[PDB]
Amino acid sequence: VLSEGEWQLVLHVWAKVEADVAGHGQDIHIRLFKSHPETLEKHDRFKHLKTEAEMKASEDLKKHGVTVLTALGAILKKKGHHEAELKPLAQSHATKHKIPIKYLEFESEAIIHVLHSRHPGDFGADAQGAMNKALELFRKDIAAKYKELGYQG
Ligand code: HEM
Ligand SMILES: [O-][O-]
Ligand SMILES: [Cl-]
Repeated sequence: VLSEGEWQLVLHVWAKVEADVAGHGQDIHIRLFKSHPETLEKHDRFKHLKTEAEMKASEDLKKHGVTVLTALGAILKKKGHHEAELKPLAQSHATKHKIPIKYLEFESEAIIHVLHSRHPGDFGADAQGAMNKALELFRKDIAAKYKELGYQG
């Protein structure tokens, strides 16, 4: 469980993400695909983006990052009360996209990296710990929904 103060730290840095959702999403995916190359293999339409400049220029990838971060931000703003928002994401990611929970951990690492790179002054130790707890809760709850649907993530 997160305290209310921890949720406030999560939502304080998230407001900074919201000043440029597209750019944060690009940086997150570029970091994810470089750090854990197996993850790019899940994205059929991004595999031909073979250099960083191609990834940054891709409208398709840019729009995808906004879709991802918007869903995550909506979940974070529920402060744990997120079953209704989480279920469709578990449904598609378990049954259509086939994303292991470990890949959600990889994406979480990239999120934390970009947040700290862009906002170090608003992403100190307490805020990092809060975001780690929030993203763990998200992943734990997704993992339970995966199993309820019959998918071992
Ligand atoms: C914070 C974690 C994540 C969130 C919030 C998230 C959210 C979303 C959302 C909202 C969509 C569009 C609707 C849907 O199909 O569900 C989506 C699509 C998708 N996601 Fe995720 N996602 C996450 C992590 C991942 C990871 C780690 C991968 C793969 C390595 C992945 C692969 C996909 C794919 C392949 C699609 C379909 C994209 C398309 O064809 O346009 N996602 N995601
Ligand atoms: O990728 O969601
Ligand atoms: Cl939440």
